[PDB]
Amino acid sequence: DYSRQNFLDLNLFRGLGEDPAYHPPVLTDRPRDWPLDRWAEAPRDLGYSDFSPYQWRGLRMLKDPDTQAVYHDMLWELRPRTIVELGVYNGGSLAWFRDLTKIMGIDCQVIGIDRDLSRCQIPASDMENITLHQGDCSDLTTFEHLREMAHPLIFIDDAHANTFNIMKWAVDHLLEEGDYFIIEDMIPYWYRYAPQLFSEYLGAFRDVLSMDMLYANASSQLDRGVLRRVA
Amino acid sequence: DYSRQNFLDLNLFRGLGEDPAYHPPVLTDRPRDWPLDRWAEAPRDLGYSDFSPYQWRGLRMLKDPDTQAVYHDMLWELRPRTIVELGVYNGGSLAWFRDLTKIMGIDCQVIGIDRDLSRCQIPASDMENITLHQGDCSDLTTFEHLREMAHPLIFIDDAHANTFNIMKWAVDHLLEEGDYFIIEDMIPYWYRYAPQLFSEYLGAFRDVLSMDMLYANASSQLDRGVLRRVAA
Amino acid sequence: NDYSRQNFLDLNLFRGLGEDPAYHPPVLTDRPRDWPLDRWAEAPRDLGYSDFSPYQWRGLRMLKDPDTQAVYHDMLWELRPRTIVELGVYNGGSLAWFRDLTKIMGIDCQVIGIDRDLSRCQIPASDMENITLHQGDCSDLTTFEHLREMAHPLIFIDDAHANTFNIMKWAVDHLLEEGDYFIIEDMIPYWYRYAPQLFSEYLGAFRDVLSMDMLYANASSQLDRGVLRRVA
Amino acid sequence: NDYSRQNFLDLNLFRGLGEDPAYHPPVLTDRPRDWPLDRWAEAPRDLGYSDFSPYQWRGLRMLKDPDTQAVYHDMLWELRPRTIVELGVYNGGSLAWFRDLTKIMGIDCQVIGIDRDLSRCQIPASDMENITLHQGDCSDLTTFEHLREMAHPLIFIDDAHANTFNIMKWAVDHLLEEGDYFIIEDMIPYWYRYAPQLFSEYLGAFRDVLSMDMLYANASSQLDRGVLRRV
Amino acid sequence: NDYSRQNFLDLNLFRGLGEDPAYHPPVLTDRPRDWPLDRWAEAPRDLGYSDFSPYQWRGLRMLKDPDTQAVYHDMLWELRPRTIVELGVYNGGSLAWFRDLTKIMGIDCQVIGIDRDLSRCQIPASDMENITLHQGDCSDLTTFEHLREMAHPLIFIDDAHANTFNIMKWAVDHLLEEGDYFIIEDMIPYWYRYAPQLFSEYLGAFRDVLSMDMLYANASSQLDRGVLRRVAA
Amino acid sequence: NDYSRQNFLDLNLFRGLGEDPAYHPPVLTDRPRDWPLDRWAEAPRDLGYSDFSPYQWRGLRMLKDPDTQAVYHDMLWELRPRTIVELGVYNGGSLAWFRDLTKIMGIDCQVIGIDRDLSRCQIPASDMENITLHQGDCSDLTTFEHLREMAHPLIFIDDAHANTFNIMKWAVDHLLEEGDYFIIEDMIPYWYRYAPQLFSEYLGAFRDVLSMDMLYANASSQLDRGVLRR
Ligand SMILES: C[S@+](CC[C@H](N)C(=O)[O-])C[C@H]1O[C@@H](n2cnc3c(N)ncnc32)[C@H](O)[C@@H]1O
Ligand SMILES: C[S@+](CC[C@H](N)C(=O)[O-])C[C@H]1O[C@@H](n2cnc3c(N)ncnc32)[C@H](O)[C@@H]1O
Ligand SMILES: C[S@@+](CC[C@H](N)C(=O)[O-])C[C@H]1O[C@@H](n2cnc3c(N)ncnc32)[C@H](O)[C@@H]1O
Ligand SMILES: C[S@@+](CC[C@H](N)C(=O)[O-])C[C@H]1O[C@@H](n2cnc3c(N)ncnc32)[C@H](O)[C@@H]1O
Ligand SMILES: C[S@@+](CC[C@H](N)C(=O)[O-])C[C@H]1O[C@@H](n2cnc3c(N)ncnc32)[C@H](O)[C@@H]1O
Ligand SMILES: [Mg+2]
Ligand SMILES: [Mg+2]
Ligand SMILES: [Mg+2]
Ligand SMILES: [Mg+2]
Ligand SMILES: [Mg+2]
Ligand SMILES: [Mg+2]
Repeated sequence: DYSRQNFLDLNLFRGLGEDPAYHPPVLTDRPRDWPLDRWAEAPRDLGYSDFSPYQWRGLRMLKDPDTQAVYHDMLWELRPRTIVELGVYNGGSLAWFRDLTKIMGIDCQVIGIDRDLSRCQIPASDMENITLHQGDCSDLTTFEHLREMAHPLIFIDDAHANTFNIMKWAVDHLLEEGDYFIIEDMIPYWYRYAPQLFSEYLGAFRDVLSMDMLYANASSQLDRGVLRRVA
Repeated sequence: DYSRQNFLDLNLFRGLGEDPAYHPPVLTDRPRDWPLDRWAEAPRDLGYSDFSPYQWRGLRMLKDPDTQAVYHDMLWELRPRTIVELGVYNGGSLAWFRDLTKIMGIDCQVIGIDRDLSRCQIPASDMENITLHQGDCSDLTTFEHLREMAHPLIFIDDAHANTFNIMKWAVDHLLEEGDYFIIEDMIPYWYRYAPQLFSEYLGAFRDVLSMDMLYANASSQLDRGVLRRVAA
Repeated sequence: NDYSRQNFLDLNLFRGLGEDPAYHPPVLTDRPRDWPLDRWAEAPRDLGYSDFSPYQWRGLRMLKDPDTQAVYHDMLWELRPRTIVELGVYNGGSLAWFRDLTKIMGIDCQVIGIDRDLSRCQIPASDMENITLHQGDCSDLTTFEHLREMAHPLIFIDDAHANTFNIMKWAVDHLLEEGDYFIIEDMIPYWYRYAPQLFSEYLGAFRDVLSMDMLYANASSQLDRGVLRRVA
Repeated sequence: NDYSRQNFLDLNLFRGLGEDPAYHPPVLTDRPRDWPLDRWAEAPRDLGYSDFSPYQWRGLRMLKDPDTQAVYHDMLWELRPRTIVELGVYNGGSLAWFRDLTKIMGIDCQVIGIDRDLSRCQIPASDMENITLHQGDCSDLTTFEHLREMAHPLIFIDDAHANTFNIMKWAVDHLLEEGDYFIIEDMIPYWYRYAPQLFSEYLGAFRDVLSMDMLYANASSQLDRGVLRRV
Repeated sequence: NDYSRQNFLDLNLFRGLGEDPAYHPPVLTDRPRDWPLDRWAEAPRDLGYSDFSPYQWRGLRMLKDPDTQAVYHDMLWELRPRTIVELGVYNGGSLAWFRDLTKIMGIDCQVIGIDRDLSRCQIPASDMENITLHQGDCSDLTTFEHLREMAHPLIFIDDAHANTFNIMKWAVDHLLEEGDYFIIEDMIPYWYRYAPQLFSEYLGAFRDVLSMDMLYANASSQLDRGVLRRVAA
Repeated sequence: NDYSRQNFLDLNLFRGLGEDPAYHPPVLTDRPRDWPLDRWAEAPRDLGYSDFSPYQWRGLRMLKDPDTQAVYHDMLWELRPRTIVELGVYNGGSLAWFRDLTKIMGIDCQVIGIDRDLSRCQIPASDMENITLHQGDCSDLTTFEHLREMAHPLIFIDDAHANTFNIMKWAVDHLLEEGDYFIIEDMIPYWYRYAPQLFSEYLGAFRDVLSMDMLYANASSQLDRGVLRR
C-alpha cells in the first residue's frame, strides 16, 4: 500500500480541512434514528470527527458559532459599508458577511483577497456585493490595487502572513477612526512563542489602534485580536 | 428602603431576564479601548454576565450560538415550509427563523404561540411571514384551533408546559413523516428528577417518533431532545 | 402506540423533588452488591445509582445534602435556637432532623413547618413531639400573620421559594430579633443570574436590618450566599 | 535568630489529625463575619478558612466528613447494629456520634473504642452512656483477645491503620458473623497505589469469607473501596 | 508613530521555537527571588514566568520537555540504539542530550542531526564527539540519500514535520530494520484533527511494516500517538 | 482458605516507596504492545499502567519525577555544587543521577547519601564513583555530627522527612554557607495543611538565615514551596 502511493503533505490542510466543499457529517457507529424505547442508552458524544463542521447555505465556514455571534453584534453596531477578508478559501464567510449585512439592511461591499481563488465554492449567480482579488499577502502590491471603498470598514486578517506589515499598511492607507482591524487565531500563539517581539510590535501601534474589550474576549478565534482605529 | 417597597416574585424572570428588550453589554471594570502598549495586562474574562447575551438584529435571542448552528443545518436540510414555536417571549427566534428561511430561498411561515404576547418586540415592519397566537399551552384547545399548515414542519417546545400531552396531540393531528418535534432545555432536567417516569413517557412514542442523532448531541439546549416523525 | 393509551403528567410537578416523597433505598443495576475480593481491582468506580437527592433521615427523604447538614449542625450548636421555622416541608425529613438534632444537643426547640400541601408529609404520628404543621400558601401573607408568638433565638428558612422578599420584609418587621436567621436555600445564585439589577436592589433595601453571615454563607452549595441574620 | 532557641516537634505526629484534639471553631482570616448587603455582589465566594478537618459533633471534632456520615447513616438504618467497634479513637467525636445516631434510630447499640492513647479523648464522663474505652495497641493481637462478648449485628471500623490485615484475620475467625461489617477507612486506595500486587494478593485471600459492599463502597472518598462484609 | 518607522518580522518565523535559540534563564518580574519565611503563607503559587519552553541541557535550550525526556530515557535504556537520527536540529540541545545519555549509559551511539539551516546550532565544537551534522532540506529526499550506512538498532525522529509520509516511506524501504523506531513528534494529534480521513488511510498503509508502540505512545504529550516501530501486528 | 495461614506484612512499610526497590519496566495487561495501524484511532489513549512512580535512571528506580529533575538540573547548572547531601537513599537512584549530572556538567561534586537502612540500595560498585553512603537515623542528631567537613557550594536535600526542623537548625548552625540550599521534598504542603499554626511559626523562626527561592519553589509538585537557601 505505502510503496504504491505518493503522499500529500498534511501541512497543506492546516486549519482548513481536506476538502473546501461542504459535505454533511456521516454517523459511523450509530443509526441516525435512535429508538425512544432505548433513549437512555444512546451515546452522548457528537458522533463525528469532522474538523470544523459549520456551514452557511451549503458552504463550509471556518468561523465557529461564537465567532459568528461576535461578528453579528459588530455588524449590528458598526453598520459597516465595507468588509475586507484577507484569506478566502471556500468563500463561505464571504457569502455569510454579505448575507448578514443584506438582512440587516446595511449596504455593504464584501471584498475577499486570496493567492488561490480556485477553492472558492460560491456560484456566479450568488456574487452580488462580493468582489474577489487574486494576489499574495507576502507582498503589499496586492492591497494597493483597491478602488477606494466606503466606511465604516472591517479588515479581517485570515491569511496570517506578513501580518504586522499589513497592519502598518492598513493604518497608513485605509483605516479611518472607528474601523476595525482583526487578527483571527494567531495572537495567543504569537504571544506564547515570541512574547517580547509581539509585545513591542503591538505596542508600536499604541497611538493608532486600541483593543476592543467588548468583543476581544468573546470568542476563542478572535481572542485578544479585535482592534479598531482610535481618534 | 424595604418598608416602602413591595417586591416582585423574581421567579417571573427564571431563564428569561428582567427586560425582554435587548441592550448591549456594559463594561463595569475596564475601558472599552485597551491601550496596546499594555496589551498583556488586559483582563481575559468576558467582562460581563454570560447568562443570555445573544441577539438577532436588536432583538434578544434565547438560542445560543451552538443552537443556532444546529437549526441552520436543520433548516438547510429539511427546507421546512412551517416552523411553529411554543414560547415567543421577545420574538427574537421568530424573526431569526423567518430571516434564515428567507435568505435560503425557502417559503416558510413562522408561527408563534404564547400566553403573553405583550413582551414581543418585533416591529410590524419586520413581521412578514410571522403569525402570533395567544393561548395557554396547558390547554389543548390552543392547538386544536390552528389551521392547516404546510410541510415539512418543525414544531419546537420552548414553553415547557404540558409537553407530553402536546406531543401526543402533534403526532395525531400535525406531524407527518420527516417533521421535527423538538423539546428545548427540559429533557436533561426531567430525566434527572423523574428518570423512570420520563423513560416510560418517551418510550411510549417509540412507534411514531425517533431521536435524530445527527443533531441531538450538538448543542446543550437541544441536547437529547431533537425528535422527528417516522413512517406509519 | 402506548402514547394514545396514556395520559401524561406534567413532569414539572417533580422539579427538584423527585417522583415519590417516600424514601426508597437505592438499587444497583449493572453489578452485584457483593463484589468478590479476588476481583477487587476490576470493580466499577462510579456510584452505581443516581446522585440526585439520595439522602435520608430515619427512613424519611431529606432534601438537604451532607454539606448543608454540616452547616446547620454548627449553626444549631452556636445559636441554640428555641424555634426553627421551615417554609416548604415536602415529606417532613428536615423537620424531623431539625427536631432530632436540637434534642441531642439538649436544646429545647420547637420546629414549625409551613406548606401549601401537607399531604406528602411522611412523619409517623408518634414522632411529632415539638413539631407543628400549618397548611397555607406563602403567596398570601395571611399564613404568617396568624402565627402565634415564638421563642428566640429563631431560624427562619425559605425552602419554598415563593413571595420570598415580601416574606423577608414581613419577617424583619414582625418576627426577627437580633441574631435570628433568615436563610434562602438554593434560589439566590439563580435570581442573581437571571435578574441581577433587581436582585441587588432588593437585597440592598435590607442593608440596615440584615447582613450576610460569612461564617456559613460559603460552606454549602444549597445555602450559597443565602445565609442572613438580623441586626439591632 | 529564633530557630536556635526552640526544640521543634515532629510535625508527622499531626498527620491526618491536626494540632489539637479539642474542637476550635473556624476563624475568618480576611473578612468580617457580617458582610453588608448593599455590597453583596462583592463578597468573597471561597470558604474563608482551612477546609482540612473542620467538622464536629456536639462540640467535639469529627474526622468523618459529611459524605462519610451519610453513608454510615444509611448503613446503620439498614443493618441496625447491636455493636460498633471503632479501632482508633482520637478525641472521641466519632464514638459520641455513632452512639447518638444509633440512639435516635431506636437501635440498642454498644459502641466500643480502642486506642493506645485515650488521653486525647474529650467525651465528658457524664456523656459516656453505651460507650466503652479500651487501652491497647493495635499491632498486638492480645488487645482484641481480651474481650469478645458482643451482640450482633456488628460493624468493625479500622481508623488506627496499623497491622490492619492481621487484625482482619482475627476478626473473621473470632468475631464476625454473616452480615457483620469490616471497614478499612482511608488506606485502601493508598495501599493499592504503593503495593498493588501485594494488596491484591492479601485482599484476595479473603474471597471465601468477605465481600465488597458495592452499595456503600463508592459513596464516600474516606470509605472508598474499603467497605467489606461477611457472606 | 513608532509603527511608521518599523519593519516587522513575520512572527511565524518563531512558530514553536522562540525568538532566540540561545538559552537564557527565566527571570522574575513581579516578585523578589528571595521570599521571606515569616511571610511564607503569602507567597504566590504560580510559576512566575512563561512556561512555553523553559527547558535546557548544559546551557543549551531543549525543546523536549521533561515527560518526553522520561520516555526517551526508558526507550534508550531498553533498546540500546547504535544510531539516533534527528530530523530538524535547531540549537542542537537534543543532539547533545541524546549523545550524553547514551554515553552515560555505556551505549556506543552515533547521533545525526539533519536540518536546512544549522546556523542556530549552539553546540560548542569542542563537545561534538559522536555527533554529525548534515545540512539539507527535508522536503527533498536528496538529504537522506547521501547518508553513510549506520549501525542498528536505530531511532529516527521527525522534528521538522515536512513531507513526513514520503520520508516514512523511504525510511521503511531503505533504512529501518526490525525493532527500529520512527517517531513523529508533535504533529499527529493536529493532523488527525484537520485531516481525519486522509490521515487514517495514510498511516494504515504502513500496517504491514510499522506499528504503534503502546508502552511509550501515551507517556508524553509531545510523542502522543506517534511512537512507531518496524515490528509486527 | 489462603488467609487463615498467611501472616501479613504492614503495607505502611511501603508508604510512598512501593513494594520493590529494584526497577521493573511497566507491563501492559489490557492491550497488545503493538497496536495495528489500520485501527490507529481505535487505540486507547490512557497510559495503560500505574502512574505511581514509574520513573528510572540507568536501571535504578527514581522517585524524583520529570518536573523535579528539570528543576534540579537547572539548579545544578546555576549553583555548580561541590557537594550534594541526600537524606533518604532507598534504591540509590537519585544519588546516581546527581553524580552523573554533575560529571557531565564538568562539575566536581561528591554526593553523600544518608539513610537508616542501606540494604535497599542497588547501585553497582562499578558506578559508585563519588558517592559516599552513611548509615544512621535522622531521628537523632548524632548522624550529622559524625559528618566530615564538606566543599561548597552545597545542596542538602531532605527525603527522609523525620526530625526535619531540628536537622535544619543543625544545618544552619554547622554546615550551610551563604548560597547553599536546604530542600524539603514532598512534606511542606502536607505539614501546612495538618498543622498550619506550628508550621508557620517553625518556618518563620528561620526568617533571618533562610529564604524561599522563588525561581525554583513553584516549578515542581515534589519541591513545592520547600526550596530554601542561605
Ligand atoms: C481558510 S483561511 C480563510 C478564512 C475564511 N475567510 C473563513 O473564515 O471562512 C486561510 C486562507 O488564506 C489563504 N492564504 C494563506 N496564505 C496566504 C497568502 N500568503 N496570501 C494570500 N492568501 C493566503 C489560504 O489560501 C486560505 O484559503
Ligand atoms: C423565553 S422562552 C421563549 C423562547 C424564544 N422563542 C426565544 O428563543 O427567543 C419562554 C416563553 O414561554 C412562555 N410560556 C411559559 N408558559 C407558557 C404556557 N403555559 N403557555 C404558553 N406560553 C408559555 C413565556 O411567556 C415566555 O415568553
Ligand atoms: C423543596 S420542598 C421543601 C424541602 C424541605 N424543607 C427539606 O429540606 O427536606 C418544597 C416544598 O415547598 C412547597 N411549596 C412550593 N410552593 C409553595 C408555596 N407557594 N407556599 C407553600 N409551600 C410551597 C411544596 O409543596 C414542597 O413541599
Ligand atoms: C484517624 S484518628 C481516629 C479518628 C476517629 N476514630 C474518627 O473516625 O473520627 C487515629 C487514631 O488511631 C490511633 N492509633 C494510631 N496508630 C495506632 C496504633 N498503632 N495502635 C493503636 N492506636 C493507634 C491514634 O492514637 C489516633 O487517635
Ligand atoms: C522543533 S525544532 C527541532 C527540535 C530539536 N531537535 C530539539 O528537540 O531540541 C525544528 C527545526 O526543524 C527545522 N525545519 C523546519 N522545516 C524544515 C524543513 N522543511 N527541512 C529541514 N528542516 C526544517 C527548523 O529549521 C528547526 O531548526
Ligand atoms: Mg483563520
Ligand atoms: Mg428556553
Ligand atoms: Mg435546599
Ligand atoms: Mg482516619
Ligand atoms: Mg517539534
Ligand atoms: Mg520525594
